[PDB]
Amino acid sequence: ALLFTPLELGGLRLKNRLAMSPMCQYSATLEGEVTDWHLLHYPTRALGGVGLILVEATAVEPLGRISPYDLGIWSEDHLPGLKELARRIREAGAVPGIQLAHAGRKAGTARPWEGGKPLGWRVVGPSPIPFDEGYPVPEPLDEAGMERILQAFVEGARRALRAGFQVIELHMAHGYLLSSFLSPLSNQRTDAYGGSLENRMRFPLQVAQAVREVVPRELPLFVRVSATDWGEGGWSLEDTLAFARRLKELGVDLLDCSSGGVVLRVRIPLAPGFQVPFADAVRKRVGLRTGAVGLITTPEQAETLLQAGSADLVLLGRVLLRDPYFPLRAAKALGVAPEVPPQYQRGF
Amino acid sequence: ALLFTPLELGGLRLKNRLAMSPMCQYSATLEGEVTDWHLLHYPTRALGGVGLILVEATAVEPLGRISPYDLGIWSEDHLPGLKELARRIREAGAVPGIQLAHAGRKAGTARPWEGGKPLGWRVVGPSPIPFDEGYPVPEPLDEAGMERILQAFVEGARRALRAGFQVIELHMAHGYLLSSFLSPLSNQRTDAYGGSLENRMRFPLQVAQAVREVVPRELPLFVRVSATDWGEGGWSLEDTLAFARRLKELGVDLLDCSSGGVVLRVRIPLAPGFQVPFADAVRKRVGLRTGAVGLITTPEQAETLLQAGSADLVLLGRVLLRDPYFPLRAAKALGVAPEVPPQYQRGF
Ligand SMILES: Cc1cc2nc3c(=O)[nH]c(=O)nc-3n(C[C@H](O)[C@H](O)[C@H](O)COP(=O)(O)O)c2cc1C
Ligand SMILES: Cc1cc2nc3c(=O)[nH]c(=O)nc-3n(C[C@H](O)[C@H](O)[C@H](O)COP(=O)(O)O)c2cc1C
Repeated sequence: ALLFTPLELGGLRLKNRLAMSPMCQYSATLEGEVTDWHLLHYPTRALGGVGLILVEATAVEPLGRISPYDLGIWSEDHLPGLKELARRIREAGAVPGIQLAHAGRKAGTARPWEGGKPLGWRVVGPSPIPFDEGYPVPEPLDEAGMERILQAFVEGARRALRAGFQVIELHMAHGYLLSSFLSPLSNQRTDAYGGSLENRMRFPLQVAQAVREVVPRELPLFVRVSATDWGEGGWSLEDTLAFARRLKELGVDLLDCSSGGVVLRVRIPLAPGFQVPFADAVRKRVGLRTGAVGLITTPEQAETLLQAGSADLVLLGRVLLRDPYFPLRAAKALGVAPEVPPQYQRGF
Repeated sequence: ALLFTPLELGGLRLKNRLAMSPMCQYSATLEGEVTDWHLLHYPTRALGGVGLILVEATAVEPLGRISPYDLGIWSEDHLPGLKELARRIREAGAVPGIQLAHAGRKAGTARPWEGGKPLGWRVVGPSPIPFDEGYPVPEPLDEAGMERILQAFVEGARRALRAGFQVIELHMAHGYLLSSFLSPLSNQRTDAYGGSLENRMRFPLQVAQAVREVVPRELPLFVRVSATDWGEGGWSLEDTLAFARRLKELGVDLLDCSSGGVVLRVRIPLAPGFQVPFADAVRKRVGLRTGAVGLITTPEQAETLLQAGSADLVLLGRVLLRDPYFPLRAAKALGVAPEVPPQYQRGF
């Protein structure tokens, strides 16, 4: 059972191949601090059996937030709450990781259950092109802006390591800041950071590199990407291949393969494992380890994409929101005896 | 779906008919205090959707414990811990209840996962008959001792109310103190508290009467009983019916119907729903509301026993240890849009 076989990354060993995918909770304080919500939400899924938890998008600057209730990491005062959250994650038996994020032209919307409407922030972008109707026109970054944000990512990693997180993921997916540099749908710059594939990769590759320099080799650096934006003439799987090789050269440990999010009006052919092809290709054609994600909900299905070499790691989101103990019960279903809290032995 | 229709009990309205059955976690301090374990374990199940959480057997007197890490309620110093627990359960959307307990002749054994051996306490009971081989001979209570234990239950129940608990269950099941007074495999006293059925019910009814007096009518008092002991000549369903009638006269709101526990060398015909005929008999022949429990694992099963009139309340134990969010996912399986935390809406 490969799902429940340990997985070496950097100098770690994940006790299994299930990870909790990052999922925004919109439940931080207004100054972006960890609250009781997270201290219950994450250790629950850790008792639940995943080997790795990736804490939701965590803004590396106040204007990089999605919502006013996002986790932040732009401040030393975020350290105590973050350090407490990684500690309860480890104590409930998983490796604590965290996704560092900047929301670019999609920054500044209400929580989704409070309407999810733009708030009117000075959001920033590659090109002065609104995400969709009703959204602000991002102002396009000059080079000093880019360098400020790269530092914010670099200092956010340093701060996450000090908080005791052992796996950092760089969010470069879903139409947020770095993803929007990648795609020509959102990026129409005519300087060195737009136009060609190489140019559109430039800034995101500078960020990975500068973050990689401050994360020692023992701790894995993930990058999440939208493997395609699903748009006519948009970013494609082939582009993703090119971007993958450059990440591998820089020493990124694992590409976490999502898709979409750059613009709205595109056809997304959603289905169980619809993004699994993207993990499989990168892994087999570039030789960079991949995380698969997207409508993975069943133990036989996670096992199978593993057996097939489509990925190294299986990431779960939604199934864990409604069934946080999925992984303990999944093992049994694959004929593996689950390691469960002694308290709970008589439930298995 | 009856399973998701409210239930009025006393002055309060349970939001659905599912309840977390009481389950020892053996995770308190040596002095019996709430710890971080409980403050994670219980609210997880509250978020997971039960209307009622019944906190595990909580001993009204130190020698009344099963393990040395049982919750206690014999001291005011228990109050801030118990209060924080009831608070967090309520804040996660369930009504907090607690089972008041005294382990009797089965008192003082090690944690299950540490061997569960007797530990040599001066355990007490109705008669000097060990539970099984290996176990101390209990000291027979005198009137004074019975009065002392009666008053610990009373102060127990008073303390629980001041902590914010809104349902109190009396543990008279499972071979523990009050259950050993009911069964003639454990009660062979020759005074007013043994011999005849009337005598054998005598102490247990006095406790139920004394607790009922300090628990406002607005707030439901439950009693758990072992509806049979499964022993030749032992406590029987017919006995349970007569006990139930008396409990009902005293103003007990609901009978929680379990079985077994008194002695070890009996055969229990385990099957899904096996204790359901006990709840069904009491409820239809006595008119006392009942809670059904025992290998209930499935929304359709839980709904069907309610449709049948077999019980008013469905208690879940082990399925909630392995699947704490069962009830949210059970509403949907039953055609009901679950109320789930806004954070989790997209998982459903
Ligand atoms: C409520 C919610 C919040 C999410 N937040 C993030 C996020 O913080 N960063 C990210 O890369 N993806 C985020 N996602 C996407 C999930 O991580 C996951 O990639 C996606 O839901 C597909 O996996 P699934 O079908 O297993 O849920 C979020 C998804 C949901 C439903
Ligand atoms: C670990 C564990 C602890 C238990 N603790 C108690 C207890 O505190 N009080 C009680 O009356 N029964 C207790 N029981 C029995 C359960 O509450 C329940 O009646 C029984 O397990 C059958 O229901 P189930 O099949 O849904 O688990 C416990 C059972 C287990 C599994």
